[PDB]
Amino acid sequence: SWAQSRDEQNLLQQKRIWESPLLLAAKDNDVQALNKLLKYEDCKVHQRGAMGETALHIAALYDNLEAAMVLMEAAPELVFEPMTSELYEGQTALHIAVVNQNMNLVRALLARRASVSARATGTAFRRSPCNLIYFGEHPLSFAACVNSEEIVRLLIEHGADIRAQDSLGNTVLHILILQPNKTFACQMYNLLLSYDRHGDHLQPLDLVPNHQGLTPFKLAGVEGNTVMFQHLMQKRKHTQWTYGPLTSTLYDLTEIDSSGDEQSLLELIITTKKREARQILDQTPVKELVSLKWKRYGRPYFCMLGAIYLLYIICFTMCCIYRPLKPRTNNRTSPRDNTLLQQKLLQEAYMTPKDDIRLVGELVTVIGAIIILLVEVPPFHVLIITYAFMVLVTMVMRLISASGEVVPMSFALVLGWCNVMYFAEGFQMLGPFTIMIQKMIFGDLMRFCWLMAVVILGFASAFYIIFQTEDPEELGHFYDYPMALFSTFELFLTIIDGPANYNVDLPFMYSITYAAFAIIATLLMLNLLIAMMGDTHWRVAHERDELWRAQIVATTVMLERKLPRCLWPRSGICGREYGLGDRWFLRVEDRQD
Amino acid sequence: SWAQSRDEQNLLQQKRIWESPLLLAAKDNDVQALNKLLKYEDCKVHQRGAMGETALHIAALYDNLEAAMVLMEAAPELVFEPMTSELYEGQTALHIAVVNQNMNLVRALLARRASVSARATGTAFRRSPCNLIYFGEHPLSFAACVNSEEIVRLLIEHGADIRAQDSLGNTVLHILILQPNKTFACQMYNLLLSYDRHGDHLQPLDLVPNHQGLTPFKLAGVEGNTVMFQHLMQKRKHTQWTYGPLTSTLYDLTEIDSSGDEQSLLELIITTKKREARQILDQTPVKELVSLKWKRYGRPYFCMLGAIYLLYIICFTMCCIYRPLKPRTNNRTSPRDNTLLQQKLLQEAYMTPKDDIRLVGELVTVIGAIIILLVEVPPFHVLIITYAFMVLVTMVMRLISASGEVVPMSFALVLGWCNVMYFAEGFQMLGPFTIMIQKMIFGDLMRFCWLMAVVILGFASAFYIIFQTEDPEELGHFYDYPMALFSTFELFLTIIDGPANYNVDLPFMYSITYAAFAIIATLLMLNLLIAMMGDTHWRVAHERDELWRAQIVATTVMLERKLPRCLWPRSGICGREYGLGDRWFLRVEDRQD
Repeated sequence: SWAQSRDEQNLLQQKRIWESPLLLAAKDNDVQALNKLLKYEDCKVHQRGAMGETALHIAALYDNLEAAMVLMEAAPELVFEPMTSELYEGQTALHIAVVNQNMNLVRALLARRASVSARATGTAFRRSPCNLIYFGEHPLSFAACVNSEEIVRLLIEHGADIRAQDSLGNTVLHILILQPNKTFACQMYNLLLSYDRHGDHLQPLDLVPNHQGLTPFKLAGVEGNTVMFQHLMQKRKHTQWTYGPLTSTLYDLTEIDSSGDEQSLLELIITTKKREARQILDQTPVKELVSLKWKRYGRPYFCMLGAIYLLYIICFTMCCIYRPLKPRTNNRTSPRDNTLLQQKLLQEAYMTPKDDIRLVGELVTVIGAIIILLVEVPPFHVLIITYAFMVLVTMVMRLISASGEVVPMSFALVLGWCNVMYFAEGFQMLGPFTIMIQKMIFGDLMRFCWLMAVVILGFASAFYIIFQTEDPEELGHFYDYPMALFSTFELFLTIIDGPANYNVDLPFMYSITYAAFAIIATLLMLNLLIAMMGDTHWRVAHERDELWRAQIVATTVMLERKLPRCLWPRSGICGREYGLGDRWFLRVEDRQD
Repeated sequence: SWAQSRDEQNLLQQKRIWESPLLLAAKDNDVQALNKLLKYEDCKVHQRGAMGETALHIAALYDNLEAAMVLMEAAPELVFEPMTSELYEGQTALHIAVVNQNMNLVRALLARRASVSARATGTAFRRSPCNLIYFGEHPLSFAACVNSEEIVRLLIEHGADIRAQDSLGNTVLHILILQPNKTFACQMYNLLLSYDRHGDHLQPLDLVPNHQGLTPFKLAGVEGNTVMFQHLMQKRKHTQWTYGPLTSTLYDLTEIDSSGDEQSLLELIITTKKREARQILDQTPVKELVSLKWKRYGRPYFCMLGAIYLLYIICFTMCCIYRPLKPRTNNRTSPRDNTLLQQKLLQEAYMTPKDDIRLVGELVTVIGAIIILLVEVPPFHVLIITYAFMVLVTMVMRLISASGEVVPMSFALVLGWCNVMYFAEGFQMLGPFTIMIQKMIFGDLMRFCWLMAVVILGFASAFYIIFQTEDPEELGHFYDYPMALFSTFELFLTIIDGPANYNVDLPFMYSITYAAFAIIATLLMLNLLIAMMGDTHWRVAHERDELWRAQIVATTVMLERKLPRCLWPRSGICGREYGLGDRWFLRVEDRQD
């Protein structure tokens, strides 16, 4: 109940105005009532509200100009006076006059030498999903986001600095990208760059990092602000000749390359949670990059890496289906014909020099498993690891030479083979599988496997009741409750033949109960076809080539985290030879159409 | 044949006008013919039509002004004269002049001191699906629904009361909500509140109940009048400060809370039959309420209640799969190898102190069943009950210690387990199942299970004919007609393997007949996939979050019917401390966008 403490405090504000004569006459524009109340008697100007209001704030907050100008004579010092605590901290009355788009009071308050450097450090202004707005701190930034142009430039004409930062370190630029309305505040980004006249030696305000090291350009990438992203690109491209319908531009490629350890852009696109930042890749200087990082140097270094994994698993199965295997010379089948097994898995046999090949082939798998883990000492990284983690269990299980060694070899074989499906979409254009399964291995399957697990726990338990009476030498589906669940599971997916004997009479609860399992099984498994008809299929032809863009990048990003240079030159033409400088470019031709 | 008695009587009206000289000359505007017919001879003015017409009504009804003004001299008293019986009762001629939007006769009739308090109590004006209109009774209300403004205020200027009621007790306000055209009559609700000048001590006309206790506000909720519902909300919200793009309103929450035993709104939304009243929940002061009734105090009191049911059924299965069970020491298998069973279910054994745990565990189930029924001494309430009703059969079956005790234990196990699917959509967001099954367990399944039952009753009966000849020791699918239906039922849903022997020759009608069952089974079960492709799927992505709004309310409504206070405070901020009064509010911030 955190949010209730806000709302109880906000009605408490409305209680204080409603009962005090100074604040209530300030609420309405009763100038004549504010005459007799103020100049005649002694009223303290320090009347603090429920959240530390002043009389001057309430005249500003309920957009009351004529009351506030009368309050100027009585209050020479409440213009400087901040607001008190825990939601509004340091919010001076200059801010409130700005937020209501104008009052012509900013002209009046700055005539009263108002401070333009006060920081509203309250909780209600910090970035959070609890507040419905994020305007930053400094009163220049409040005039920025409301899209009031002349109110901005009036503040510059009284000494408002353009480079102050909030607690998160954001500039006045960074707040303009984070606005909920994009193009209506896009013109401010051009306007505030025109006041960059005092060129500082550090950076000319367009390269300022926050406390997590983000330029205003890269923040437009991460927060999915597409319309602003195209506009910030415009100052970096450098156009060469125009030739009829041809145009040979030259994009900059400095803050978007994987050059330094700033992780500059392409890593920061995929690592976010926000899904609409994958829309950024449709823009033209990025789309040309990731394709040319793929067709050249990207794809054949992957497919060569893919075949070695395929020869890895083949070399594992060969040293898997050949397993030591004496005939069972030890203890005979002591339970009555219900304990059949005949191999018992040899102890320390390595003779018969066919096993010399296996002992080589055993090491080829195990060494590659350590090679997997040494890459991962600091959706598919989970089962790259748990493949090789199970293989280390095997060599531990074999060198201690214990008994239950199949349960490593099982999980080291399924997780090994399904892992090669990750290399499928790398091999060819295939309309990406192995991720489209991961869109619905979480979204609908984990919701539907509730619905199968409930019914299948009933009827399996119900069949064990009605075949509790029977001789299990006929209809051995149900000799015990541990297999009665597994037996019914083959019928709900319709695999096993459904129990019937036709020579021995089955009990009369079965025929009714089994029908009420049959008709449900051809409903819920039939209704499952609709949940992946509308939800998963929804409009995926629109997002197929984007899902086949985001997956290609994440392959390229992971491959440059895990591969040294001198065999991977970064894409684009180097500078410094053509006299353009240190920044490396690339060029794109197009037709005007 | 009730409706035919109306229509035969209405042509009988047209017969009477067509044959009488007074009425037929009244029908057309033949003033010159009405001169010689009336002033010269003696004509009775009491000529009653087939439904008791007067001459003055027919001049009004066939929109004939000039005839009616000539009729004023001959008829000083027919203005007061009502219409006779069974469809039109007391419908004075003032009403008919109003219904045709005007005649300038209302000015003429009220010059003849016409009564404005006569009640048209006929069958044709009472609310019913038989009549195509519902205008109420009093002639003010007829001027209301036709959207004739000055005709309304002319009636107030001659003494028309604003608070008379019909037989259902509806006001002149309540009829305006029930209109088929909504926004075209919405302005009348503002206009008639302006004539509330005589402020009565009882209620100021906006709080008047009908005979079933409905305010005009709650009737706009129940009858799905969405556009009117937003407009009646406007006088109850109480706006606090505005702050740039922020707006902190404060909705009233008195007639929509579950406060009194008026069942005020949220119970009355879900209990109706009318489906378009679930559209009301999309409006903003209700949508904020039901979410905050859910996330706070609603969901974790449900999930805690959900796990105790899950531990209930687990504690039932444990005292179910352990059942008394002697070996069959009584009478041997007297039929020849067709009567196999070996347990016979012990009589009065409660020794072997493992059964002390079961005898505790038996009571834990049975006491909870009485707890279920004690809640229900005054779609899922049906099988909350019939679960526990079967469990009481078990303890009756065990204490009398009869034989057939499995058929209680079966139905007490399936109905117990599938019941927990009702707790599924309470547990997480899951795109509601267990109700989407109930949209098509009635709508299409009960229509399609006709089509399977007809074919499956043919071929099952047909196979028993062609295997009447055969030795049932091979192909024991069909040894008798009671199992021949059940055997074919496993093939039409394709579960059992389909009968074949390959060593004994099967009769030559089978191979043809069985194919004509196979190809139909892969058609009707295939065509069933289309009936739940278009009908059930239809546009459910639009109505998913509404079906996941109506189901959440019905959980919240049921939970407050069945849980005492001192652990459930009702939502919203209390009044009376902030000086707002007794009405409890809640506040909502939003952005203007």
